Amino acid sequence: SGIVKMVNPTSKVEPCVVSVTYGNMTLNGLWLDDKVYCPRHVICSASDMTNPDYTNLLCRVTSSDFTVLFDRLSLTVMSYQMRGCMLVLTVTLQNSRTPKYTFGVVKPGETFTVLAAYNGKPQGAFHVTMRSSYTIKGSFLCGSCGSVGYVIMGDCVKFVYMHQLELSTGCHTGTDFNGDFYGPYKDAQVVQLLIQDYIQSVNFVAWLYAAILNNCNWFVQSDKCSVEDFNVWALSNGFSQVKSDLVIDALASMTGVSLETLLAAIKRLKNGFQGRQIMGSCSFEDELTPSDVYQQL
Amino acid sequence: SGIVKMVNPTSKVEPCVVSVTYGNMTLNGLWLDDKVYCPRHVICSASDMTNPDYTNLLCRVTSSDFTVLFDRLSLTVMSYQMRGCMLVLTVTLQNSRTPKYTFGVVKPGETFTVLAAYNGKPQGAFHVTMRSSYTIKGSFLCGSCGSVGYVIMGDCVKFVYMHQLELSTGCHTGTDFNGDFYGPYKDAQVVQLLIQDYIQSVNFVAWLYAAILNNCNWFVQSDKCSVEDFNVWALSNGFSQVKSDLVIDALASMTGVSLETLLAAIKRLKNGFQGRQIMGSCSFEDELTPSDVYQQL
Ligand SMILES: *C(=N)[C@H]1CN(c2ccc(C(F)(F)F)nc2)C(=O)N1c1cncc2ccccc12
Ligand SMILES: *C(=N)[C@H]1CN(c2ccc(C(F)(F)F)nc2)C(=O)N1c1cncc2ccccc12
Repeated sequence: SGIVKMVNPTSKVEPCVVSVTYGNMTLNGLWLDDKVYCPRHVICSASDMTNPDYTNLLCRVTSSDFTVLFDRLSLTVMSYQMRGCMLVLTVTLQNSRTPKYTFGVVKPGETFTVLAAYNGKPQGAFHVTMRSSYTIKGSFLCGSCGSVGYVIMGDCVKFVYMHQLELSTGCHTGTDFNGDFYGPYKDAQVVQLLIQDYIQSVNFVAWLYAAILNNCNWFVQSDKCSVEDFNVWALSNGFSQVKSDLVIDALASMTGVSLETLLAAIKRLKNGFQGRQIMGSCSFEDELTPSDVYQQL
Repeated sequence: SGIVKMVNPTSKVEPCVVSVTYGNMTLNGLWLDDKVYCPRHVICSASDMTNPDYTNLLCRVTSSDFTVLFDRLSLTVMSYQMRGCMLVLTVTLQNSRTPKYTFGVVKPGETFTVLAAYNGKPQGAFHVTMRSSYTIKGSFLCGSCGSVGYVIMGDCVKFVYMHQLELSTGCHTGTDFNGDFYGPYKDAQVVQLLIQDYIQSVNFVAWLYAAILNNCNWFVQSDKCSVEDFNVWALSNGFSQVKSDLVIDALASMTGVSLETLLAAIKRLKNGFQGRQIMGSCSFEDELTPSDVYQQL
């Protein structure tokens, strides 16, 4: 028993972290097969930052200007391409330790592991949840750009995130491996306000199902609220729309508690917990998906 | 900016996880050099559990009864010894991937990474804080015993924990690598109540220092409380004793805020936050050490 925010082990991703250097700027990259992915803002001088013309910048750049470094092993660039807001660098050496990988995209509420790295050296890992603001609440410093976010599907690493920007204090965003930014965010030094965020409803239902299986069920009552009626209320109460997951149905069977019983509980809890905790908390814990709690039950 | 509970990367510890099997019971072990460490309760039958006589049990056990399995590679036992509540099994094969390791012990408030494993296969990792109850709030299921907790010191893995028991819902404990249990806990199927826990004061001071550097300082006032006077108050208010750390002094210089200013704030916050959050929370966040927050600043 017990519920925590868990990360995937990091041994499949650690051998792919490289250092990428251009002029007086060093950030991180991902070395997969004969290619190195990294944020394109590595070619930005502190003068060309407010509205950078990346096509003009890539004219005065050659493969030789790029210094890719796996640990202390120098890698040689053959060519480079701009795929959205991401640079793809073809190297001469194949990454022998390339895992079985796929390039995916997370939706709000979904979770992944970030392998934080500085100077191509992994420092540690942390669990994040993509918010409805298309940002993550991470912990990143000066040289953290290019750190990747991933999810292990069986024996496959689904790479879903590349660290690019800090929009505000503790508010982070980046691109998918197609070079596309999550949300409307851009790689420019301008004021970037956040997209509207909500409490991730199905993730809070997951916390309640896990609480029931962790000997905590005070919130379960006679009351019942249909998915359709809860969705109408959620629009004006800071909650996201609920879509019944296959894992939600599995959790409902294990507890004998219908999803509709839990949606009614959420509405009551909106006006207060009244000093009662649910697994050590009086908050809307919405950072774990139904399948994140299922794996711990 | 941003503060999260981070784990150490897991690539140095993953190659040491083995499966340990005795009869109809399978748990996890740590394979370091030519030795395999695992909980001694692997030799307990469901009849001899309330008050097990382990010396009597080890008479009817031979090296051949032990089945150590790294992935699908079978390891052969030469001999076995009981070191406290831990079994040490000498194998014929050296672990070629043994990291630079040391055996240590955590004190309450200190943090480490747990690499959760089932059947000798690592499932994931999570950050824990040793509580004053000499337990951790982990997430473990049926076959999780033998999962290790560790801390990376430079290039060295300090192994500090071996999962042994679930005392209560979401309340976990185990031994150090000398086979000694944290707290007064025993490996017997009896009711085991928890040692008194407290709010880890220096860890909450660490959260406040990090909050100041994360543009949140509403709690800083004119008020000042000495270490000595705060320690007297803490005795009857659920807070642990404060010892000024070298990292606390470093954090005090970076902010210009003395430790004594923060101890006074803690006393005011004891009677309420009044709807004001400190980095998204209205609780005594005491799970990160001063040096855990220092690494993220
Ligand atoms: C990542 N290493 C740095 C650099 N960076 C950045 C963003 C935008 C631009 C440009 F040119 F406008 F497109 N250039 C550089 C950025 O935001 N960084 C970053 C990322 N995460 C966290 C932090 C914390 C502190 C300072 C910089 C951070
Ligand atoms: C760990 N794999 C299991 C087994 N276990 C256990 C504790 C004590 C004893 C004995 F004989 F009294 F000494 N035998 C077996 C135990 O507590 N386990 C455990 C550990 N963590 C979590 C869980 C969750 C569910 C069930 C068992 C758990």
